[PDB]
Amino acid sequence: SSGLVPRGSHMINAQLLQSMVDASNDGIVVAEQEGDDTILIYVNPAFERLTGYSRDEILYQDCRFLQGDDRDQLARARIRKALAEGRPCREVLRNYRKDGSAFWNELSITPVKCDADHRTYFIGIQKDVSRQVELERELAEMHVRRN
Amino acid sequence: MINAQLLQSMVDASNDGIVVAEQEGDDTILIYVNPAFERLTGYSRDEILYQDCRFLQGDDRDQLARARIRKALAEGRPCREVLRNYRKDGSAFWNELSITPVKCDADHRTYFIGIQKDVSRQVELERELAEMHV
Ligand SMILES: [Cl-]
Ligand SMILES: [Cl-]
Repeated sequence: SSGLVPRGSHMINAQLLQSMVDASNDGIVVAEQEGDDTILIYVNPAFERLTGYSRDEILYQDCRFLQGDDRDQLARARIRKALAEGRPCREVLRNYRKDGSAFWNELSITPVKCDADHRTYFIGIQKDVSRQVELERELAEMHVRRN
Repeated sequence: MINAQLLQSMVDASNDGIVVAEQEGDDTILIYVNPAFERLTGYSRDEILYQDCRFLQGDDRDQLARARIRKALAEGRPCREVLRNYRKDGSAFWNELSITPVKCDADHRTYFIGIQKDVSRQVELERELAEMHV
């Protein structure tokens, strides 16, 4: 049974948390709900590196800027629903970079209530799946080629 | 310019494992672990914390890579490696591990941030593909 001793170092501080977020390989954004729209108030470097948009053209603009795919229209809709209800959700989407090139990404959204200011914020995690998708497709082709 | 609770939630929601470690003598001691790291390795936070990084069983095929990591850590340098590791239950996973040094002169010591991304599916798909060409 777990009678484990509770552990965590109280040496950890907000400076180290910011470095974890800066070092994260996945993109990490924070968003707020202003009326009917979703506004990005924080983005980490990975988000820039994956999407090609800078922090400053993104910040405090509606997230509609990241161009979606029509094959994802249903998933897009599931996301807005969960956002309105403050429920979490996860979806794999084909999105478009600033230069219009496509990337596949798994997007996972967690709502969080802030203790200092009582308002509801949502945390996105943006995982590039492009390489997994591309490998799975090559394998599918080779199955047609070989077998 | 961002709340300290919100950063923690960012780290907690992460899919990748995120740890902090500090050098202690000959050891690199893990002082923080996020939930994804618990799930990736199969160990709970309280069984991981304050143990040397070698608690997580490695592969003999990685001995060279581990040596590079030791060197980078001793020198306070970042490094990145793909390793085969084994969970608490003994199942294997491939993971890309990226280490970022951070100096706190406040603490008079260098902290290390690992990012541990499970690459297992990428590795096995790549291996299947290698066969299909034979
Ligand atoms: Cl739409
Ligand atoms: Cl494509």
